[PDB]
Amino acid sequence: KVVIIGAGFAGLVAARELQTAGIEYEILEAKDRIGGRAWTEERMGRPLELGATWVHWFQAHTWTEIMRYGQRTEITASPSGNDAHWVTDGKVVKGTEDDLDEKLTAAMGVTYEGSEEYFPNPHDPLWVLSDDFDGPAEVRERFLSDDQTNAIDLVKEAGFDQETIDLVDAFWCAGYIGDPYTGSALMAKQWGALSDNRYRVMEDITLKWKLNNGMRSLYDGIAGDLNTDIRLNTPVAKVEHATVTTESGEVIEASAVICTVPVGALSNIEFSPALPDAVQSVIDDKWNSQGAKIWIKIKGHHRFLGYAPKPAKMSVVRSEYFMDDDTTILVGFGYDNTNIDLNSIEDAQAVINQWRDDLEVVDTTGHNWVADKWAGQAWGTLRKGQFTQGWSLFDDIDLFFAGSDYAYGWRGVCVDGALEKGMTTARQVINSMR
Ligand SMILES: Cc1cc2nc3c(=O)[nH]c(=O)nc-3n(C[C@H](O)[C@H](O)[C@H](O)COP(=O)(O)OP(=O)(O)OC[C@H]3O[C@@H](n4cnc5c(N)ncnc54)[C@H](O)[C@@H]3O)c2cc1C
Ligand SMILES: NCCc1ccc(O)cc1
Repeated sequence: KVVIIGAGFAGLVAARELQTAGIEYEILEAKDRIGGRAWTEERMGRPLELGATWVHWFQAHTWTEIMRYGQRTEITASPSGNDAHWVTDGKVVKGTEDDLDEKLTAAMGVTYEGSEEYFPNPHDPLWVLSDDFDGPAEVRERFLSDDQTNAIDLVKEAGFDQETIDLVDAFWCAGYIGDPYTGSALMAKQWGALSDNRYRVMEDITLKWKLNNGMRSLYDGIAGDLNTDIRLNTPVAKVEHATVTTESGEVIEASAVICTVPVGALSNIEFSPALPDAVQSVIDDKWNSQGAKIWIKIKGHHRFLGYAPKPAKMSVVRSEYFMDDDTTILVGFGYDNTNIDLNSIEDAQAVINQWRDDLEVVDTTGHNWVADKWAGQAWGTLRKGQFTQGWSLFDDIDLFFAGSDYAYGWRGVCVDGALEKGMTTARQVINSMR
């Protein structure tokens, strides 16, 4: 009688884990679909990922599901060797993708400066603050200071030129899914630590390999294993911790509640008792994910890569599919969901016009996760101070919080973190039950 709130990857894998242990469960999902912020949907002639897209075999939890559900060889690399463009002091620079990669690689070396001392085990991100920490007190001081520094200032303080600063600004507008200047640099350093402290591996893990059959092949796979029907169109309005009340007034009694609703949507639920003050502050300030993901279709087959810094409508845009009607579908990430209408052709044209006054856009699409009352955010990213006093505070309770945003590893940004934390939270419930 464990109630799981939400049928995203975290709730689905938690349900399967409870099923293995013979523990009764039920998933309540607000929407008329499963998958959450992973959503494979036919748009503009093709199945497109409106949320989660890229995977890698160095992501333990994602890769095990890829193997489980038959997708081992069903991955394809995104287009590479694109003609690259980047905006720096208001002007467009042209170059090779290798040119751009080399600049980012140099900047990442400084950005990841401090990961080998903080993250010898990159899956123990708070080791420096633990009582097992046996390093110099100065490392702890630097760790805490880095939570209050954004990733771009690290590159500025190292003396890189404005062209590199503008590239890194663009890069982290996309990576921090919002305003990178409010972000915690420790997020970037942990990404380095999980990627052998090498830019190319980090890009290999986060932005290279796509699922031919979509994230839906994984989340429908997990759902297909479940012996208990998921209750769609059943939003939870109250959690007593247990008792769950739906929006319709149904009261469902529970032994435990696994809540996978993300921070951007937690204010839809009334908790009794109230959540700890430190958790409420995070919800009030949420996380670093105010941006948006667009899919743009242009005439012709063009191998294109574009970078632009804040406040551009989109900061990273890249060719992804070359369609059979002589069009190209490009993906884009931007820092501010309110400065772009993902479904307006003129706004998508304005994006492409950041770099090339040609390349007319014939179609565009996307889902604005931040304006979605059941998400309220894109992928979770960290504001200043939220590495050490943010994601880890949802472990207290009494009611359990699970989701990518609380993972120890590829937190927020990857399905790997949802599969990690959904599974380990189910183990917390399993361990408590006898
Ligand atoms: C634009 C974008 C691109 C991404 N790209 C990638 C990528 O390339 N690779 C990658 O690995 N990851 C990617 N991700 C991250 C990945 O999507 C997430 O890490 C993961 O899907 C989050 O899963 P979750 O189960 O923690 O949360 P969610 O998927 O948010 O699941 C929570 C569920 O709870 C439901 N819910 C909300 N409120 C209620 C309520 N009151 N009652 C009941 N149900 C409720 C929601 O509808 C949802 O189904 C991306 C995310 C975004 C936003
Ligand atoms: N949804 C996360 C996708 C992503 C990962 C890394 C990066 O630098 C930009 C985007």
